[PDB]
Amino acid sequence: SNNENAFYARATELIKLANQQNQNTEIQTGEVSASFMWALARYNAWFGSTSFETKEQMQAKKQEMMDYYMDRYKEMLDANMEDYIENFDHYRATQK
Amino acid sequence: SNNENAFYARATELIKLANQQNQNTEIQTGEVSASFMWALARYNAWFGSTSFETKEQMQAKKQEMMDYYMDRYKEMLDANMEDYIENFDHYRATQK
Repeated sequence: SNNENAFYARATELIKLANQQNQNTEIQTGEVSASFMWALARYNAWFGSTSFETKEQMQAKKQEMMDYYMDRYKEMLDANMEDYIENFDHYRATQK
Repeated sequence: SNNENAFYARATELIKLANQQNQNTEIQTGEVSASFMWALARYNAWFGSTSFETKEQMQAKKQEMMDYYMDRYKEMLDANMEDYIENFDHYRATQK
């Protein structure tokens, strides 16, 4: 209905919080994005604690578990790039 | 006061939203982190529009602006890894 197969509705509330922080006039739009950035950096690293049993074997996997933290929202990120990229001419055509 | 140099007091509200969705007992903590993942992807792709002048050049920079998304919350992510890692000897001791 509102979401097809993905958690669109829920993840949308995550961004909804960011909207409130960006409502401040003297704040940079880049401050809120970076806040979401740092927030994911903490929230997503939480799963390191379930990679291995000992911190010894866990620590060696830091780079391996993080390979799917950097890269793994990137294809979905690019999927939102085109919305502005291939539509540039359209938006460029609506500005008068 | 609630943050030193970084937007700790702000980014924590972003995670705070995740806390509400994490209140759903039948859901895994991972379905919330994944939402934050997809959410950040959409939010970061916004900056693509202010990267270049034409979509021709802009589109060719997508992977370059999408180098500093993935590979940039990286260092701040591992910064959280070490925290839990070094304190494994601590957490393992406080729990049974």
